[PDB]
Amino acid sequence: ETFKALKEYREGQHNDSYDEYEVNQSIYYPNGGDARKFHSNAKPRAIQIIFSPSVNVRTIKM
Amino acid sequence: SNRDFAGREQRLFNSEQYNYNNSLNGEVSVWVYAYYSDGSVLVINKNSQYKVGISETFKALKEYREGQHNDSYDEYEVNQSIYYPNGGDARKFHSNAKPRAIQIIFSPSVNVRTIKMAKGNAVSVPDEYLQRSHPWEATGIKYRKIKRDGEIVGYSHYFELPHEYNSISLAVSGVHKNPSSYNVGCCHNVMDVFQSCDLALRFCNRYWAELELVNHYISPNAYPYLDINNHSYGVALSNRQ
Amino acid sequence: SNRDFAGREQRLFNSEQYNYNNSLNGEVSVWVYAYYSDGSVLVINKNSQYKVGISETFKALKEYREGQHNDSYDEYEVNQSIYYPNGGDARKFHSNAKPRAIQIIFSPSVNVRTIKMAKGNAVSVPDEYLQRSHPWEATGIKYRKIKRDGEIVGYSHYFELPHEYNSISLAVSGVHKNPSSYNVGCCHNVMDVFQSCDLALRFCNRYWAELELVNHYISPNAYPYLDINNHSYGVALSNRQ
Amino acid sequence: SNRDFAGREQRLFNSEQYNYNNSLNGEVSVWVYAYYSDGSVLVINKNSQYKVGISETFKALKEYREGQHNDSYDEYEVNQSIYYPNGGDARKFHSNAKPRAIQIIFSPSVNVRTIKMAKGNAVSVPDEYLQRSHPWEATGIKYRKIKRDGEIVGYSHYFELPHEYNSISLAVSGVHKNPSSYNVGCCHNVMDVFQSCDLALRFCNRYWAELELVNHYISPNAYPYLDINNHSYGVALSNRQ
Repeated sequence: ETFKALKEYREGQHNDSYDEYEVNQSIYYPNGGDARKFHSNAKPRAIQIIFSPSVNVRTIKM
Repeated sequence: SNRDFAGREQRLFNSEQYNYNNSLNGEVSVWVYAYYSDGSVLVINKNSQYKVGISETFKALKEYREGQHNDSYDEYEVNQSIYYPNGGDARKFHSNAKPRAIQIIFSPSVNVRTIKMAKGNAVSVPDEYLQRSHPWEATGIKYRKIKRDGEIVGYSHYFELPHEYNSISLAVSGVHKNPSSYNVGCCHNVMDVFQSCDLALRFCNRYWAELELVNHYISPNAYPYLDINNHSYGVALSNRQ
Repeated sequence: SNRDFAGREQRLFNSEQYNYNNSLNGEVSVWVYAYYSDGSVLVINKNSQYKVGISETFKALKEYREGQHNDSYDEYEVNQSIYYPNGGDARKFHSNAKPRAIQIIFSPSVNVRTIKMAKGNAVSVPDEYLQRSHPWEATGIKYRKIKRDGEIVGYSHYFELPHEYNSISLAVSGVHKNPSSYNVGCCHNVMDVFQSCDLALRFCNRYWAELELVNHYISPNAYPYLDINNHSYGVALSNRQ
Repeated sequence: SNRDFAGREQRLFNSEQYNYNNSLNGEVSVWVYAYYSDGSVLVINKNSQYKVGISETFKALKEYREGQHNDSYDEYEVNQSIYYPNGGDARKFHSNAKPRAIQIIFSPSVNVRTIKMAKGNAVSVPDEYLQRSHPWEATGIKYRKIKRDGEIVGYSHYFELPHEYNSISLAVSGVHKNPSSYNVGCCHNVMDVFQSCDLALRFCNRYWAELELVNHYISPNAYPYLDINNHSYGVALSNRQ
C-alpha cells in the first residue's frame, strides 16, 4: 500500500479531502503543502501485521 | 559611571512594570490551553484585578474549527455517549475533538497558595456525585515556576488526558498577591471587587499549531509559556535592562 | 447485633454524604428545565459552593437542535415580533421553539428562604418597565418538597407558559444553607466566595424526551426530579442503608 | 596526500551507493509522467527488486484534481465517445483531462535491452485487434541517457500525444541489470521474485507544475529527470565526492 492508501477514509461521509491532498504534499516534502492542520488525524497511529499459521515465518519480508 | 541615565531609566522602566503588575492596582491573569490531537491549541485567557478565573463545560473545551465542517450532529451524539455510557448514537469510538491535554498558566502576580481548580466529570460534577464533592482542590503545590534569566515569569500546571475516560469540565481560579494586611474584599473596597467581575476581559482563539501560539500569541504579548518540550518563554523585567 | 460493621459503615457512608452536602464545604446546585412542545427538554445546571444561580435570555431558552435545521432566519424574525408587536417578518404565528413550561429545581442543601427569581419579559425587564421593577421575587414559599422515603431530596418550582404572551427571560438564585452565625461572605472568607463565582461548574443539554432525562441525566447522577406526572425521583441518604 | 581519509571515505560512500543499486540486491525503478494541458503532471512510480513495471487504463491516466470539481459525469461520457466514435453524450470536443505527453523514466539499474512497453488503444488493445497484437514492443533503442557530470543517471523515453486520436492505455516493464550468469528467476530464487511482486512499492501524485515536480519530488529524492527544455537532473555518484 501507498502512504495515502493507509490514511483513514470514511465511506459516504466528509473527509477534508482537498485539505488532505495538501497534507500529503506537506508529508512528501517539508513545507510543500498548504494544509490547515499540523497533524492529520487520518494518519495511522499503529500497524499490526498478521499471518496465518500456514506461513513460514522465516520467509516473511517487509 | 552613575551618569548613564539611559541605562538607569531603562532598568527602572522594567522594574516598574514588574512591580506594578504585582501591586493591588495591577492585573492577575490566567490561561487555559487545551491541546488537540491535530496539533491545534485552544487558549482561553482572562485578565482582571484582585482575582480571576475561567470555567468551561465539557462541550466548550472540545475542538471547534471556525467556518469549517465540525461533524456537529455526530458530535451532539458523541456528547450523549460521554454523559452516559451507550447514551448516544455516534459513528466513532473516540472523538478527535476531545482535548488530549490541558495546561493552566497564571501570571507571576498570582498568589500560588490561592489557586483553586474544579476539574469535573463530563456532567460538571467535581467528584463523582455532588453530595460527596468538595467544590475545588487547592493545586498550588503542583505549579511549576516558569523561569527566564532567573526570574519567575509565570506558573504552570500541565496534565494529560491520554485515556478514553479523561472527559472533563474545568474551572480554575486564583487571587492576586497581597502581602499587606489590607483585605481588598472587605467593606471599604468590596464593591470594587464586585466591579472587577464586570470589568474582567476575556480572550479565546484556536491556533493551528503550538508554533503559531508561541510566535503570534505568547511572544508578541510578553506572556509566559511552557512548551511541550519543557522550554520556558516570557520576559524577565525585575531590575533588568 | 451491634457487631454488623458492614451495616453500620453503610449507614454512615450515606449519612456522611447527606451531611457533607449540607456543610459549608459542600455544594449547592440549581437546575432549570425548559419543556418544549415536541417533548424535548433543555436542562441548565449549575453547581457551586456558597450560592449558585442561572440567568438566561429569552432567545437562549428557545429550542435549539444541535446539528439539524432550526428555521434560524425565520426565528430571528420571530424574536423581533416578540420584542415588539408586529416588529418582525416571521412566517409563523407561534414558534414551537418557545418553552411551554419551566421547572426550577434546587438541591436540598439550599436554604429555601434565600431563593430569588427574576422572571423577565422578552427584553429582559423584570416587571413591565425598569423604573418600577424590583429586580427579583422571593419565591421559596412556592417550592414543593421533592421527597423519597420520607427524605426531602430537592425543591421544585413548576410553572407553565401555556399562553401566546408567556415569553420570558429568567434568572434564579439560591444560597447554601448556613444554620451557623458564621457569615461566609464576611471579610474572613469573602474572597473565597468571589473565587466560588469563578469555580462554579455549568452543564447544559437538550434531551429528546423526559424519559431520556430521567434515565440518563437524573438517575445516574442521583439528582432530584419531579416529572410531569407528579412522580418524585432522587436518593434518600440520611441514616439510610 | 593519500592520508585524506575524509576524502577517500566520501568517494567510497558515493561509489557504494552507485554500485549497490546496480547489484542484484538493489532496486530497479520506473516512473511514468503524464503531462496535462493545464501544466500539471501526474507521476506514477514503482520500486522493486529484480523487475518492475506499471500498467494503467486510459481513464486512470486522465487528469484527476483531488478534492475539486472534475466534470465527472461529463467525463464518463467523454470516455464512452473515446471507446467508440459517437458512443457518448459529452458536452466537449476535446477533454483537457487527456494527457498531452508521456515520459517514461527508468533508474540506471535497469537493463535497457529488457524494457518493454504495451501502448494500447483506449479499450486496452495493444495493436488494433487482440488477434493481431504482439503484447509489447521492446523500446530500449529509443531511450536517451539522462546524464550528469558524465554519468548516466537514468533513461528517458518521451513521446507526445498531440492529436485528437492519441487516446492510450499504457504499460511498461524493465528488468534489473544482471551481468552474471546467475538467473534470478530460476528455481533457487524464483519464489523471491514472486515475493518481490508483493513487496514492490508504488507512489502516485499530481503536481501543479513541472517546477513543483522538479523542486519537491525529483530533487529531494535524488531521482533522474529530463525536463521539457531538454535539461537533465539527477546525482552522479560513481567515484565522485
